[PDB]
Amino acid sequence: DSQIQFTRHASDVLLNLNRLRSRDILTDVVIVVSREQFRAHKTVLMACSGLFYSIFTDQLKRNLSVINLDPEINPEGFNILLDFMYTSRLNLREGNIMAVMATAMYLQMEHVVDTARKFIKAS
Ligand SMILES: Nc1ncnc(Nc2ccccc2Cl)n1
Repeated sequence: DSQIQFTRHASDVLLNLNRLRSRDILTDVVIVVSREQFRAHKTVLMACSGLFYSIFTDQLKRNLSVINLDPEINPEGFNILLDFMYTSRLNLREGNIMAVMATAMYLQMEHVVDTARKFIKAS
């Protein structure tokens, strides 16, 4: 359209959302993955994950303050993906590819899943 495009604005917003998460400012949910807990903003979770979107869009579950993931989900793989959500940077390596891909499929993060497929292809 005719509007001025700020190419860095979305990245600046996300960096500031990550700063708010680092200070626990306005976080409203805890994700439990076995023995670990991770605080986050439900809006960011919904904007990144089909699983979280499907949970919180339902008015029955929108006010949930705790979500328990499947016990077969790897806490390290979840943390890598939560960091990705808030940075646009994905820590993919041969030592973690299968755990990250499993967690991305479970969380319904289609672009990360497509990227992990491309990673396996270029390995
Ligand atoms: N349409 C809409 N509006 C707000 N967030 C989302 N999230 C979403 C839904 C399903 C799949 C993946 C995501 Cl990131 N989608």
